[PDB]
Amino acid sequence: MLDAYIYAGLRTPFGRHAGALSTVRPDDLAGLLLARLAETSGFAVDDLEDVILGCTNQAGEDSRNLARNALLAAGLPARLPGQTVNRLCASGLSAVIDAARAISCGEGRLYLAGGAESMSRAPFVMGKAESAFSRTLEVFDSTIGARFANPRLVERYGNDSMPETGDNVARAFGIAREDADRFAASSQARYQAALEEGFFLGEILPVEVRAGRKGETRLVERDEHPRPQADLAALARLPALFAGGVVTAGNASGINDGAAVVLLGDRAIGEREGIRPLARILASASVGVEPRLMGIGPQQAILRALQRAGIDLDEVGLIEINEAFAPQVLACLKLLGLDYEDPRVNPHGGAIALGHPLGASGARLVLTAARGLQRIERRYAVVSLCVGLGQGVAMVIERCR
Amino acid sequence: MLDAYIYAGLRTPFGRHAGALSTVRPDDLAGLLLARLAETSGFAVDDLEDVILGCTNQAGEDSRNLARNALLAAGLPARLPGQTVNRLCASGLSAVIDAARAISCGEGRLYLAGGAESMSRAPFVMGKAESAFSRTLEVFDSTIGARFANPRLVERYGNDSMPETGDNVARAFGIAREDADRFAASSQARYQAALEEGFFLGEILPVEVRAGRKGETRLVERDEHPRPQADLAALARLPALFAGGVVTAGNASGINDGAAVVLLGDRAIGEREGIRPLARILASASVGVEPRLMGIGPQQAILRALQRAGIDLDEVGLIEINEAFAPQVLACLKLLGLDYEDPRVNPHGGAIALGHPLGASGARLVLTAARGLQRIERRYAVVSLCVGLGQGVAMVIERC
Amino acid sequence: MLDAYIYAGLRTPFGRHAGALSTVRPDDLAGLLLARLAETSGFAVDDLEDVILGCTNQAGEDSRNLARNALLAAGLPARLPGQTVNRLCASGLSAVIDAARAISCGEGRLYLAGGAESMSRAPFVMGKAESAFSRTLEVFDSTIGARFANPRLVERYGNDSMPETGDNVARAFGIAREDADRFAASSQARYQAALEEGFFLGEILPVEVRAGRKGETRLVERDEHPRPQADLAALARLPALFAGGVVTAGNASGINDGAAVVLLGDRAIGEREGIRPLARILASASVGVEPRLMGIGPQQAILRALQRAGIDLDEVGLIEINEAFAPQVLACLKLLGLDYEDPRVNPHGGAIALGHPLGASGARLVLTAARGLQRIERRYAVVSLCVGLGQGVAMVIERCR
Amino acid sequence: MLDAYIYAGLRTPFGRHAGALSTVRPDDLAGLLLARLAETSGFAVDDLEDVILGCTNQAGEDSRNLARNALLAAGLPARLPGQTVNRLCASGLSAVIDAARAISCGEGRLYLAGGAESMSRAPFVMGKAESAFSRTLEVFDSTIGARFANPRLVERYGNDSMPETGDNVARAFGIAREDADRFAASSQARYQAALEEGFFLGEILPVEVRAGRKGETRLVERDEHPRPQADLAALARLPALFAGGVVTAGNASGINDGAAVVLLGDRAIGEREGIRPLARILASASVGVEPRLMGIGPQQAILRALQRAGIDLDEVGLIEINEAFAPQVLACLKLLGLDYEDPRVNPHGGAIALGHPLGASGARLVLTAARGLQRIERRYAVVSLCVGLGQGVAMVIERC
Repeated sequence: MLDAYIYAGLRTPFGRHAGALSTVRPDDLAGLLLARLAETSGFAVDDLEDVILGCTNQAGEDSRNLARNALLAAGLPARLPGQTVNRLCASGLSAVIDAARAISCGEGRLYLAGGAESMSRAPFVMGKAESAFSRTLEVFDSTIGARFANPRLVERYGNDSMPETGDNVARAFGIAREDADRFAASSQARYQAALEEGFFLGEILPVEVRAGRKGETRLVERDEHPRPQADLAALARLPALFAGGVVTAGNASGINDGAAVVLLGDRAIGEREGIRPLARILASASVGVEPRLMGIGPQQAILRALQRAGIDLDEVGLIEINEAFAPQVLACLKLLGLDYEDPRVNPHGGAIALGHPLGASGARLVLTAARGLQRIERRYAVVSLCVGLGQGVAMVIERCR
Repeated sequence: MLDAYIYAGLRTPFGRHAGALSTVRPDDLAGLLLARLAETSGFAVDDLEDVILGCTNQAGEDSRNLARNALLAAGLPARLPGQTVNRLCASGLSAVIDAARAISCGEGRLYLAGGAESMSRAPFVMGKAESAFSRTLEVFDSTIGARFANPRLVERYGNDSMPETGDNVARAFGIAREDADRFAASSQARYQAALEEGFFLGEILPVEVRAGRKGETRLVERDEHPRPQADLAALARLPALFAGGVVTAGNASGINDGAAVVLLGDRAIGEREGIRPLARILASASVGVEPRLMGIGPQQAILRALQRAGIDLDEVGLIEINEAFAPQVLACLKLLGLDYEDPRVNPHGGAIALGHPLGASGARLVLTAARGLQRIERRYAVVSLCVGLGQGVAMVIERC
Repeated sequence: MLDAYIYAGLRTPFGRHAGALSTVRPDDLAGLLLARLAETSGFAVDDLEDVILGCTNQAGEDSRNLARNALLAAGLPARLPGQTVNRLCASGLSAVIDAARAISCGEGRLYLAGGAESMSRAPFVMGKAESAFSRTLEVFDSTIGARFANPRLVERYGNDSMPETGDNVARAFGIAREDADRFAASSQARYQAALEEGFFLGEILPVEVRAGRKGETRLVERDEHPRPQADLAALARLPALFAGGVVTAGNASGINDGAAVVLLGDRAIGEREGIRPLARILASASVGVEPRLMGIGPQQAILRALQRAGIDLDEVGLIEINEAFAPQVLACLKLLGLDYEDPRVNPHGGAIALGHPLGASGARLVLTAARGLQRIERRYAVVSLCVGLGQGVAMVIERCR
Repeated sequence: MLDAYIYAGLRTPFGRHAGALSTVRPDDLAGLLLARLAETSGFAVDDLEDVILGCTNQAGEDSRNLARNALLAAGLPARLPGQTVNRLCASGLSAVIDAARAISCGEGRLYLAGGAESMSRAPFVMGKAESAFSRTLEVFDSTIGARFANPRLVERYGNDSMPETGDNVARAFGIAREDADRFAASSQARYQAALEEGFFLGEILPVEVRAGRKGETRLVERDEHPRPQADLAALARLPALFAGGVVTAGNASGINDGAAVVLLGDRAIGEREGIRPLARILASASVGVEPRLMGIGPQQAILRALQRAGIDLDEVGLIEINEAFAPQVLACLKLLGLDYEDPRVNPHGGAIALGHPLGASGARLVLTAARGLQRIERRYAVVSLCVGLGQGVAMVIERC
């Protein structure tokens, strides 16, 4: 059993591509959360062992170890080391898992862990010449998609884009467009209800951005990706992304900017400081699957995590499965034997509404599950993301109070 | 106490910039090692839990999670996950530490962990437009050096390049140019001695590369960066890279291509299959320091790891401190109260001779310390690297 | 004596950098003028010999021979050849000069000639690798300035930017900041008066641009660079561009998009069609000067052109000297023995007001001088531009009617 | 009748892509020729009126008015102006035509005119962002081919590459693959014959280039693109670049580096200095054609220039039609009523052997026709090039 406790966390609002957070460097966006948690946790900054951040890109302002650039820029001590982790879409969850394992081994009492991604500010990348005056230029957008693909990998596994893998899972496990759109509508609706109830109040750190003009600042307080007008009716109208396909711009997540960080520690440091944790990390699991069906990653990761945690799915009160594509979430739910509309599933909305800043999303799921656990009868939550090139990562947590 | 065993490992030869491995994609470099260990460890490939690779770049062919792309391209099974780790210069050691912690927690019985870099094949990176028809273009070489530097970081901590941090450390801890150049001489001489004694034979997997003559292949068996001719007299003749400085092209490591991977597991999986481990991982420590003095990271890293392993520096038989710059190694040695010439230190040579493919180096120090330990009496080794922006990482291992 | 006649011409409005014309390809912007002149001149399109356009860039949408891409895209016949000319800032005048020389030799009866530049849409340029896996990248903005400079040229001649050459000429020929700003104010004022009198009516072809939204078009009717609020008082406040310098953002021209084309022919084709020309081209001259003093280029080009034309400066009723920097215009005027406020000089405004789309400006000066000649007593106009790296080009014309 | 004289001229050897001249900047290539002619013509450098250079690219070191940068860098005086001209493939011939017209008008007595290209050193070009954080990046090789193509042009005229226009012409005018390959064989054989007879001796200025061995220089004296081994049997064995097509890597010119410049003046400046001209320029003609069939541009260009020169094709002793693709030359020959094997046509070899540095080629045809005319009885030569996007340019010259 892992033995690490979630004491606190914060996230930025998630911005649209070229949106509300497009002017903020990914190291500054992570730095804001790291600075605010250091200042307000109750713990001594000198008890901090390490900062671990997920980031799927690392070509840009997020290069040369985002975690350490971010903690220095935010004014945390030079004595505090950091490390950046990449497991694509599961990066923010894998950083928390790595901190939880360190803690459970007795190597540090207190870690900051999460993820950050500026998909707006992701650079163009250009291959070096293989010979003098070479005429071949490979130029890629690092925002998203395959770049410099290995021909040996492509020959074994194909070149399906992430949306195409959603259509694959829809075909493989028999998920209809109607069910996908019904799930997409309920993600938007569940976000809107949670927002109205005040669910996000203590979860979001608003971000001051340049408002243009000169000297003018604006406060970003709110998630920018949600489309409350996207009801079933509007989603049913949208074209497929591909011919004979089920995935649309409406039942898929989007490209986004955002950061999310949690503070983890052993039980003893909280006992010594008189600070109560939100939740205990019990177990994690990582699995590989066929790249073309990457979206069913979570089914096997969830079963292995529950088995390591010694609990049954019926003891779980709250399920965060990242909503990359509505059809891959429904496919996971089907394979786990759950109804498409199970009320435990992303009960405050998911990525269809909130967006998917790759490195940050798994860390948002950790924080939102720990917070959501405080409002329900059952003790356990599972958090899970599918991963590009076919992986699943899952983590089980338990409410403390 | 960590509870992970090193069972096996292999590294490529380390190539010079645009050198013997410049044609090999970094995922393929890593993949060659993943495949050969999968095929020859004596463990079932199905017990492998995860592949953890250090990589400082991740902008190019090493992008989008090198670990997973490398294991798929090498033909390991699709069921096997992977993740990539970046702690700059300590990346390959941090990958092994994370796999060791995973194992120590009971989360999988068997991990492949190491690092890879193609500093040859690192791409150019170019900022997005911050406005329509912007005339601002920020273009950088991802090979090495600060790119898209943060203004708030530069204001608090400066913009010193890594060689300058070497001079800063030399100045701060009083390390003569002569002592630096002797250390650099010893590293070249120690590499050449170990090479002729056959020390590297089962450490290196040779790599088959195109020679370019419409079908012609060449086998790279040997580290390309060593300079046997570099004796104390030759090194004293070279100029400092910066005025008032003690750091030269000759007492500094280089820019390099290469990969290194180890197989770690729990005790029980070795016992069940009748395979003995080389060494046990006992402890690790990561510390931050002033970025300006990043070179002395190892000192506190080494002391914390020894205190966590419950041993004295006197019980150590083998010390692998990465040779980013001769003067930062000597400063770390002075800070720990060791002679500049202590024969436990980089006894088979170091990065001055072998080179520094950043992601791969820490994984190389794990492998070579685990191998080196088999040959000596004292049963403990320390492995440590300084890290750009001011970190030290150290690991303690015990011969089985 | 040259023997070529200006029958017609048109220009686009000149747009600011990322301004009113930033969405229009330079080949389309030239194509609009070439199409409108073909359709409205009175001449048969089949009598057209050739299209000659100035363009200082040719790396972008203006690459691979702008003139021929432009005439094809505008729907002129495949039978009509074209050629693109580059003499930096004098490119649009040099294209007219080359057409005038062809005509005067009897090689074609009718030419379209001018220039075009999209400084907005100018690409980034990146050097090929000199060796496999080379780490040196030379990346340049082709909008403006030195790119891939020759070290042998830089060692003989220095690396002074164009604004710095203005400060050089100000120092060399004793032009005060006060006189520069007085000239800049009167360029803005003379533009504003000409606009109010209707001077530009028959000179400008308005351009339909995408207005954003979707389906929305807007008509660009007016020059976008003029600053009528720039009076002496406002210009006196502005900082120098360089320390101890005289050139400012206000007494220098700017970066601009625009095209300008004239229709030239022999006298006989106009006699046969019953179409009267505006003016006769008499002579041109090209000179080189020291790169660092490039702005006095026009003094010697003007004297040689007047000498070839067999006229005296006192017979000239109209002088267009391109206003690259107010101090280089004043330096030319001083060297020619003219007052700074000579009323013949750019009497409808110059580039300080109108902007400087490099390839187009010399062709605007040809068209605006031919049109301006129709409103004055004296028969002759001289048109002249200074050129980057130290050249002067001048042309003398004579009113026909 | 034009009234300009060709007094002198020189060209570099033409290099292969990444070949013998790939280290020479195009301004330096042009500058070497400008300087040697300035120093050895026997004319005063002070009577030179202007330098006119053809260049199809102008994105790179050839940017910002190659003529002026080349003459300053070569040490010609700052008083000497220059301009660059682009009519794609006819650029170098169009530069000479424009200088000839200038002279014919009485605007200067003496011009340097030609062309230069470094297709080796042509840069990559990259579109500006059309919106903040745009994900659209258009990147092209300026070496050759359509870049930032206009949608309205593609809709009316298609997107056929130059080799495809060769196939289109072959198909349209019925040119066999066999005839194409024989022409390509004759060009290689005719180049090798002229080389061994010493025809190129005073045409080529050798170029000194770095060999790369810390100070080592090599003299390039010889055209690098010729393939003497390419006989009719070898050429018939190669595949078409496109299905149904007759165009191969062997009956098409290549991608190349090189420069060519001539000295033109009026009659009186020769008479005043006692220097005889090689030839008089009599006339030129530029025509447009369908872009799809750009290869047959020369036909009408040649007929209009002959009519302007007042001569019959029967009075011509020498015909330089640029060999972009064997089949477009043969189509032009059929359209003019000439045998495929007429010995007046590219008698010393053509672009199939010599290569096609686009800007330089037309300037090379002027120089080689002016030199070739000295050796033969008929006193007229025609020079012509087809042009991408559908143009033909031709010039008629007379031996003095």
